[PDB]
Amino acid sequence: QQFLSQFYLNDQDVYLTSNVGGPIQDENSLSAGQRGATLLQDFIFREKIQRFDHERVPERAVHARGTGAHGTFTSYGDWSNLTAASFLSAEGKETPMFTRFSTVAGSRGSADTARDVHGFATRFYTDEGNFDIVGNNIPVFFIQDAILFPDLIHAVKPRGDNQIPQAATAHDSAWDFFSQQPSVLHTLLWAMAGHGIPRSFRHVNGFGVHTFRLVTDDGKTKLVKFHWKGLQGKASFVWEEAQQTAGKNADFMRQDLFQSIQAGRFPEWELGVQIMQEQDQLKFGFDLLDPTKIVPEELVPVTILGKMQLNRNPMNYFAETEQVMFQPGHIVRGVDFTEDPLLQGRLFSYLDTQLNRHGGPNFEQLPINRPRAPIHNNNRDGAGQMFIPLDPNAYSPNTENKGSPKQANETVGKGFFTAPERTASGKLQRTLSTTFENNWSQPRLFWNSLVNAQKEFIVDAMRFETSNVSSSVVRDDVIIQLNRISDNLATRVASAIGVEAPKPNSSFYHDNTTAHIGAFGEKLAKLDGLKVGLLASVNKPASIAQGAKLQVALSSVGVDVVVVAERMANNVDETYSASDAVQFDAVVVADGAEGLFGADSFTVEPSAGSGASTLYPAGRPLNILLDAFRFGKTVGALGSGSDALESGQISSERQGVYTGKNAGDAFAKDIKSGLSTFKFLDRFAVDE
Amino acid sequence: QQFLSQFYLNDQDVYLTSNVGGPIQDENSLSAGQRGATLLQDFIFREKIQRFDHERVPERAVHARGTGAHGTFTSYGDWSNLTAASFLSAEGKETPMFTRFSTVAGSRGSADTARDVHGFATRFYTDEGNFDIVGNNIPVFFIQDAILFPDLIHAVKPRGDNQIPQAATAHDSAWDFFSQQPSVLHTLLWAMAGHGIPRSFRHVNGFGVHTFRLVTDDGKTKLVKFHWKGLQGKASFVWEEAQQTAGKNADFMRQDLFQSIQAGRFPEWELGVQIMQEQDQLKFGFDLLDPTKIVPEELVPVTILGKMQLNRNPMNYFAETEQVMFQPGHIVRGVDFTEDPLLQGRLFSYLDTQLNRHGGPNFEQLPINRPRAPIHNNNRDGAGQMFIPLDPNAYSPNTENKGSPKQANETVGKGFFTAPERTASGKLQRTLSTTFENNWSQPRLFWNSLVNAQKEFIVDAMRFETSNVSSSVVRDDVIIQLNRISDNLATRVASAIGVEAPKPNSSFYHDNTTAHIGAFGEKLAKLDGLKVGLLASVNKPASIAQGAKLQVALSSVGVDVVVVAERMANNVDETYSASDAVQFDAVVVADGAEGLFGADSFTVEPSAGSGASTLYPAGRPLNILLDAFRFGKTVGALGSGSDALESGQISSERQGVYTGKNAGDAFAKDIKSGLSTFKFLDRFAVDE
Amino acid sequence: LQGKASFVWEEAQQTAGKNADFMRQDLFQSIQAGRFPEWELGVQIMQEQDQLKFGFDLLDPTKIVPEELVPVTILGKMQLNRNPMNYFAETEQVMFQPGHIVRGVDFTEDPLLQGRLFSYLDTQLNRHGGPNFEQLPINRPRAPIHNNNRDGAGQMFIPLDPNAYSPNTENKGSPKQANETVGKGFFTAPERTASGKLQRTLSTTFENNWSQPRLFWNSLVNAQKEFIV
Ligand code: HDD
Ligand code: HDD
Ligand SMILES: *[C@@H]1O[C@H](CO[C@@H]2O[C@H](CO)[C@@H](O)[C@H](O)[C@H]2NC(C)=O)[C@@H](O)[C@H](O)[C@H]1NC(C)=O
Ligand SMILES: *[C@@H]1O[C@H](CO)[C@@H](O)[C@H](O)[C@H]1NC(C)=O
Ligand SMILES: *[C@@H]1O[C@H](CO)[C@@H](O)[C@H](O)[C@H]1NC(C)=O
Ligand SMILES: *[C@@H]1O[C@H](CO)[C@@H](O)[C@H](O)[C@H]1NC(C)=O
Ligand SMILES: *[C@@H]1O[C@H](CO)[C@@H](O)[C@H](O)[C@H]1NC(C)=O
Ligand SMILES: *[C@@H]1O[C@H](CO)[C@@H](O)[C@H](O)[C@H]1NC(C)=O
Ligand SMILES: *[C@@H]1O[C@H](CO)[C@@H](O)[C@H](O)[C@H]1NC(C)=O
Ligand SMILES: [Ca+2]
Ligand SMILES: [Ca+2]
Ligand SMILES: [Ca+2]
Ligand SMILES: [Ca+2]
Ligand SMILES: [Ca+2]
Ligand SMILES: [Ca+2]
Ligand SMILES: [Ca+2]
Ligand SMILES: [O]
Ligand SMILES: [O]
Repeated sequence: QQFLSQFYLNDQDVYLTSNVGGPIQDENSLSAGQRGATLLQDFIFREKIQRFDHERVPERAVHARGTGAHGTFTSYGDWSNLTAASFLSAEGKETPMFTRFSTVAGSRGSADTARDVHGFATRFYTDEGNFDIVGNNIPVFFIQDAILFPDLIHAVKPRGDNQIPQAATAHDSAWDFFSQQPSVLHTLLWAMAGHGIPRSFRHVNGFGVHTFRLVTDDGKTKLVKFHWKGLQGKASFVWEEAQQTAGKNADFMRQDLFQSIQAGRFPEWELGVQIMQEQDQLKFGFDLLDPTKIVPEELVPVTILGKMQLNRNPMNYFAETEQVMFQPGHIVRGVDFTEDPLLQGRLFSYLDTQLNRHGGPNFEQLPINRPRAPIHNNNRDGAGQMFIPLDPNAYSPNTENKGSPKQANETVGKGFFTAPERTASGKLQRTLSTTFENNWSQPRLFWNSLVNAQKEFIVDAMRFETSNVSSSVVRDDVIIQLNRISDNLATRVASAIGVEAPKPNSSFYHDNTTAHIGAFGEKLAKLDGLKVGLLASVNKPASIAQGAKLQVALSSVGVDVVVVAERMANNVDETYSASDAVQFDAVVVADGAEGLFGADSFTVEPSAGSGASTLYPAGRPLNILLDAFRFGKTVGALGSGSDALESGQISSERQGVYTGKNAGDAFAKDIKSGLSTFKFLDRFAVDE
Repeated sequence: QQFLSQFYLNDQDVYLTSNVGGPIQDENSLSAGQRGATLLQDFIFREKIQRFDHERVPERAVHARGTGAHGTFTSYGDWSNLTAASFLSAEGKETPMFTRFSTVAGSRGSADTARDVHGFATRFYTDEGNFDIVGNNIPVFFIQDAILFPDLIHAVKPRGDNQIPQAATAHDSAWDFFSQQPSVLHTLLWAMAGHGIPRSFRHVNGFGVHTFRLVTDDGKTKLVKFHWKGLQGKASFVWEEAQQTAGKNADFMRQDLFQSIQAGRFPEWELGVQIMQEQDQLKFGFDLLDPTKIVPEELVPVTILGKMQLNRNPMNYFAETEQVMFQPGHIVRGVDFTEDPLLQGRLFSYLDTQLNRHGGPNFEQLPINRPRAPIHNNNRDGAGQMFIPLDPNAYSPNTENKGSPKQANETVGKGFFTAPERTASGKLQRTLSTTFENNWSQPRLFWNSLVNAQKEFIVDAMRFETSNVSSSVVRDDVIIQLNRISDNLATRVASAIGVEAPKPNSSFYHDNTTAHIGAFGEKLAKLDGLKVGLLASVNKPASIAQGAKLQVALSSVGVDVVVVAERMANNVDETYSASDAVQFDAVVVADGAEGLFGADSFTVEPSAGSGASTLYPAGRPLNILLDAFRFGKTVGALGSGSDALESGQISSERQGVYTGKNAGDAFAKDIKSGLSTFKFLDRFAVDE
Repeated sequence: LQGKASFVWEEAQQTAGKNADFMRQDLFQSIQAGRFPEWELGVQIMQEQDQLKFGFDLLDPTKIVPEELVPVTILGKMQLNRNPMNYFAETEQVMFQPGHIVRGVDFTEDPLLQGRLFSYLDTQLNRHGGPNFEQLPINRPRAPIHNNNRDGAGQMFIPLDPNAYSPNTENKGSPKQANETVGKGFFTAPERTASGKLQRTLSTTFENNWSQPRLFWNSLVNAQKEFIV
């Protein structure tokens, strides 16, 4: 924090000043008499309002909705026989980082829990330059050439005439594009499985997507896939829960991250690479240059390089998070590109687009973008030039500055260099590689590898989405494409949307799998930051007292208990009015609160004699319990709190429903078991 | 449409071209061989991606989230004895209009149904210049001096460190500001009543807020308040239903307006003025220069001037709606300003801020900002200069261009003029007028004038919001200020939030009222665009058939029937999966569908033997009915469909619950009666 | 078609002091007087196989092709005949690009040309302050525009197609792809190839920096040699 603290403005106990250090007041405009017109000579007014009028900058063209944190990387080894990268040069070597997570399609201010691909962008402030791995939470992307990006994004984003719908693929154009461009199918399945609706940014993995090169000082290369393996564990929602979260808390995932860091529950990921040889580009049966293809870990294991920990929130979101400007072109000696046509064109885009955002060329001079390494070059001027170059002779080769700055390359000065054995051959052409043409086998691989419930979640997502596609031509074209993945998938979706069941096409059908590829099916590794909503009553103080007791039994695993009651009495954390099932990973009815959960509570007429509360909507306590159950959450009840389960027609005989005598260790153990499972999949119907 | 049509690009059945008219292809980057690197000389790639990279412009600093429509104004009179404004010069005189509706705090992707003040910005493209009345759906504003705008907005918008929470006042800073700056209280009560959460942009009124001057050709003035009196009727949600809508359809109100216009259901408002004398500024017990004060209609009635109808959607949202740049400084001869310090400073802000949005000075040259009147002046150059001035001598006074362009003033050329009897007097000063100091009497007026349910809505909003305020000091400060409005209001709110019940402070208490000031309590004037969701089943074809029958009996009042079923069969409009109570103004169970509404349906275990549907979440049909009921909506059932009411513990004896033998006229009449009432207020508990 | 004419240095200096606008004024006045200056467009036509045969590299922008080796074939004539109405709007804002290319012309691997292509698209963002510089009157084409590019500050058009992507069915597959065989599309000369290791190097074919300067020097009348000295 040494570096960024030089730019901090501390406004504790100080007098107000203009931006040029003149002390001022700023609460009344200068007027001609008490009730007079405002004077033009009021510079205090105009400077204040001019700053205000110009606060905004263009949102990012994609990934506009996102959230950042500072952290650190630790290398596990001296990787010099693999890469010349300085940040990987020794066991225990540490490098600062900044990471931003995001959705893709929605604008600023859109819901965190929209269904989408998620950005997972990681900057290493290395001692040999900034290195960015600008990744996502899904290892494959929709399209195979960067020139198609505007097509994909215009189709996914809102209609051009009326700008509907926000942050959603559930409209004709998106599905038109997906069916017209079947390369999209692999990412589409990932996003419509649990990966499109994660519980938090701490409960996803990251991926660089593209094949990159690692290169040693002597020019030897390997091809790699970059991975960020999360140490908390994958966790995802079901769609109806993600929708409800969008309505109750648009900031749900950004808030989770912020709070977890404030609580000292620092999320971690291991940096890994699947290490391959130059000769492996086509040998696996798909092209390593094709960003729609994964390398299954059965074919190439993930070699772990080191660990990222996120551990400090920004001081000012705009200055740090909004203004961070990631680029795949932020590359360092020891890494190089490949001819993946999607990567190739990204390189252009991310340098250009910062001109839009920053409004000029000196965006690398913003504190969050600056390197932690010296800058010496002949670049000059531009709007917003914050440095003062001492060299008046800004050219090479010079004698007037004694030949400095000096050229750095592979042999001197630790320069960047292109892997020296890379070659080009062939006619200059605008063509789609024939090696890129199997759009369906890997989608099928993914589909085969999912637990039954998560197959169902894909079907139900596609049914929801395509039922909102007005065009019969598009609906039919979607089914025809899905059928090339799996006749089962296609048939199951078709039945909701008025499309004839398709005949099988066996061209790409196969039964191979890859392990643990879905969002569902594994227990969490860490329970840190999960929440238990304890539904209590101010009329039974002992019910509220159970919060602290339960908390003592859950603190050692980083789980918080939130006491919910009718009003803010002592030791109450939230009111029923302010609460919703989507706030809580588990919901527990406290002993003595059961009287709030009557089955008639949704519809009883709130006459003056009725006893109906004005402190919350009719039925709210029972709505929270029922929504928690239906969404698949851990549900519990203490003592006579179990009567509330009976009112809700929830049997403790069901999986993920727990009762206990009191809030001690025995019950906490069972709630921990529930939270580790995270979602109880037997509450979802599956096609037969 | 003739004017804007000159800028249309029709892309039906044509070849792709670059932006300089060279035919192109745009689907494959140019590569060095089939699997080669992308070439720099690929200008097609770069022009496409550069346009993409630079698509975004800064969102509006406030009112970022909004929706536009074209329309027309028709004057009802020759108003020349009141104002010289040309658009008001004759009975029948038509002027084109563009109107944008918005929230205030949220960024451009935030939910339509956030609770907020709403913008209501109307441009008249008059034959003597663009005239903009940049208003809101609430007649009073939070603050009394424009210099305070960054304070108000920084407090309401997300926290500076983490940018939480989106589009919400339910956080410490906002309530800190409201309690520290009690001028805020009038608008706060309006926004926490129904006016904060309207059903649609068609179901609100508009207000200019400030007092303005109307001025005749001979310099005579009146003071006025501008009104837009809606002809559909006020209609608003309850908080829980606004939240649910945010989660299910972030575009709900934008969609409503687009659809209503495409249906020919054109919304209308009458422009009106409260006409006052110069000598009335301090006569009524408050200052007409104070924008936190209404003029009750009992004191000065609204004189109706003419009518706005909105009747055409944009062709391209970005080009038209996103780029429209309103300004109160877009004033015409016949109107003038007052010394309201809020208005005074607005004039500076809206000219300045377009520089940010447009990135240069020529924003009035965008098609949507152009006038429909001649432009002739000596302004020159600037980035993005779209015109070519023929006069090379761009100064006055000139002889080299024969004294042209010629000065226009009161007596020649129909120039703008400041009302000539306006004066200034007094010492130059930065002070708050003593006439502005009663922050509490008018909030009490507003409070007194509400039906009991809407008082409860204000209480319940403030309890929800302030329960989210962490600071005890802030909570107490809020209660102190509320208590100066009404001890009842303050006491009712305090009891939810752990603040001691305040003792009365009666300085500003009174019993006066003003009529029909809330959002609740009157029947709707028109039912256009309201929706009845008919919950049917594909397994009972006759249930689906009731849709068309009911539709026939409701078409004449502009109400649509939407048939909901399990899957998209013939005559089904939506699936259950895709549906929610919040989509429908009334919900009706079709005869034959009752089997879907079992009371065990939320929690039944969906095993192979259970017959649980995979086509929708467990309990969805009953959830839609129960939500509709709890939210206050018209609910009904046809035939045996009434069994579903029983399952949901909904009695037909309750108000706004209707049973019918069949889908004929009698039942249609009951549904129209329910829609007219709109919300059944007896379903909400009230304090005692 | 007027003829080469030049100053001596001391005369050019004196002109800078007396009339900074001397050449701009000459052009403006000549056009106002109806004395329209003309140039003939010509090409030295060579074969693909001629890149190195002349003893210097055709990709090297420091080398001329002497007209003794390859004559100038005259294609047509330019006449300049109308001054701007507003200098800022027309002259200051004109934004030239070598990337403004049409079917029937293509690039070569001259490393100076290659990078120019990037620069002239980028730099207009600085000048115009946004992406829609081709919409300025002086930059607009006299030919239809139909594409899926959208938005950006200063968007002067209103696209009617709400489905701005390919491939689409929602707009019936339009705008349609144009290439060598359909729609008169631009196309890269199809026999061009690449070969070799990716590298940052100076071609050895570019290394004679002095023979052509000497050719030029030898070809001057004595006075003009003196003027160089
Ligand atoms: C050629 C266009 C293009 C293509 C094909 C991609 N992107 Fe992209 N992306 C951009 C063009 C772009 C951009 C327009 O340049 C953005 C918007 C803001 C920015 O700085 O770059 C960006 C932002 C952006 C961000 C947000 C960084 C942040 O948090 O500020 C992430 C995580 C990604 N992208 C990730 C990817 C992934 C993993 C891709 C495929 C493997 C991908 N993008 C393809
Ligand atoms: C001195 C600052 C200031 C103050 C006190 C206000 N405004 Fe404002 N307003 C702006 C500064 C501003 C702005 C920053 O200039 C905006 C942002 C975008 C724009 O064009 O103007 C704007 C936008 C804006 C819009 C959106 C117009 C559109 O749809 O594009 C509306 C409807 C209003 N304002 C309405 C009001 C009302 C009724 C006010 C009080 C009576 C008010 N504003 C006070
Ligand atoms: C409005 O404009 C006219 C401008 O008329 C000029 O006035 C001066 C003094 O009479 C005279 O020297 C010019 O020749 C006049 N005519 C023109 C075309 O310039 C003023 O005369 C009015 O007084 C102005 N003021 C008002 C209140 O309209
Ligand atoms: C690199 O390889 C050589 C030969 O295998 C070996 O001696 C050395 O230990 C390796 N270096 C590192 C840092 O592991
Ligand atoms: C690298 O640069 C050095 C120093 O400028 C230069 O002399 C050397 O020849 C270069 N080597 C390579 C690999 O180009
Ligand atoms: C699995 O993949 C291998 C790898 O190509 C392939 O040869 C084999 O046929 C596949 N087996 C199944 C069950 O699809
Ligand atoms: C305006 O006023 C005069 C006098 O009252 C009268 O002659 C005339 O009717 C009025 N004109 C209009 C436009 O109403
Ligand atoms: C209330 O209204 C009455 C009108 O009968 C008026 O005389 C009085 O001044 C008003 N009082 C307040 C406090 O607003
Ligand atoms: C040119 O495009 C046409 C029409 O899209 C396409 O069908 C044809 O195959 C293309 N030919 C070439 C040369 O790529
Ligand atoms: Ca290719
Ligand atoms: Ca159990
Ligand atoms: Ca004042
Ligand atoms: Ca619900
Ligand atoms: Ca009834
Ligand atoms: Ca700019
Ligand atoms: Ca070279
Ligand atoms: O992206
Ligand atoms: O505003």
